[PDB]
Amino acid sequence: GEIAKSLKEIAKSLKEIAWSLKEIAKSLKG
Amino acid sequence: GEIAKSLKEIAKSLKEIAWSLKEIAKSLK
Amino acid sequence: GEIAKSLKEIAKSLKEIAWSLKEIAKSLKG
Amino acid sequence: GEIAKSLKEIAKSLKEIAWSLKEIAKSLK
Amino acid sequence: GEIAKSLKEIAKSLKEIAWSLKEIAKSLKG
Amino acid sequence: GEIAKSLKEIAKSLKEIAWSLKEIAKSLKG
Ligand SMILES: CC(C)=CCC/C(C)=C/CC/C(C)=C/CO
Repeated sequence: GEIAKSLKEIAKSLKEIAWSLKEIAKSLKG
Repeated sequence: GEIAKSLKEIAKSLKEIAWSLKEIAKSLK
Repeated sequence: GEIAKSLKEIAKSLKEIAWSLKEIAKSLKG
Repeated sequence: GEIAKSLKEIAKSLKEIAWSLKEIAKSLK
Repeated sequence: GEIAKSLKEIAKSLKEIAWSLKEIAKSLKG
Repeated sequence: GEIAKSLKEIAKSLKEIAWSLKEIAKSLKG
């Protein structure tokens, strides 16, 4: 349903955010 | 419903946040 | 209910966070 | 219930995160 | 339940995230 | 169900995010 759909959206965005933050963390080493 | 509306609202900001962090990740390379 | 109330709070905070990250992204371009 | 309790904690933490990100934005100006 | 269990994990993670961002904010002052 | 699955994904992502932010905080000290 709508809630599930949004949660999948939220889950996809958090995966992207995690990836970007991993990238940032790697850059600041360095 | 309200939860659903809030969840759509929640999903949009996280897209903005994801984009900004992509930009930030790009600047820092 | 409490859950809805909390979700509206959560939504508001995420808007503040998104805004701050836009600012941060801008500063780091220079 | 437990879900409601957790969401309140989540809201509280997001307020803290928001405050910190404002401080971070100020520093980078 | 499974949902409640996940929310506690999420709540725990957000506390850690808040803590880390506070440390980051402090470091960026000087 | 799907909601629980998404929340597990969300919980997993926030753990990653928390971890990356610790790395970033450590780096800014340093
Ligand atoms: C509202 C529920 C079910 C999950 C929301 C999780 C969430 C709002 C995480 C935000 C993490 C964040 C924006 C970090 C920014 O550095």
